[PDB]
Amino acid sequence: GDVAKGKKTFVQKCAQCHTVENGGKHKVGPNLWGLFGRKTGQAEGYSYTDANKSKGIVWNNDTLMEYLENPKKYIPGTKMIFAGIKKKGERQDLVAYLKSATS
Ligand code: HEC
Repeated sequence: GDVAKGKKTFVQKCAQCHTVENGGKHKVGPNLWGLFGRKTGQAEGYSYTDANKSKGIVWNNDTLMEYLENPKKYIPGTKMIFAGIKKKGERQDLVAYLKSATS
């Protein structure tokens, strides 16, 4: 898991819609501070869809790796409109960074 390459991905692919830092604003999507170890649909102040709220699983390495490959198949109904990151190595690196930058 390479945190410098995952950071590049994030800025490329996610940053338009998300922030990571403590305090960080909700943009199109929620801020993601806290996210590991949290159940889905849990960032304070954000209005999620009832899908992302009710999925009910906890965000950890394994589940973030599955969700990122295809977000709409994992959360049918999500308003996170983004196709996925298909390649396993870029997903690892990108998970390895979120881990770092969200606590
Ligand atoms: C804007 C077009 C987005 C892009 C680009 C990415 N995401 Fe996103 N995301 C967006 C929204 C509107 C939402 C809420 C979904 C809903 O159904 O309510 C989200 C949500 C997430 C979540 C879930 C947060 C929760 O607390 O469970 C995560 C973990 C997440 N998004 C991660 C993420 C990453 C890593 C992205 C880059 C590849 C990414 N998102 C892109 C909108 C958009």
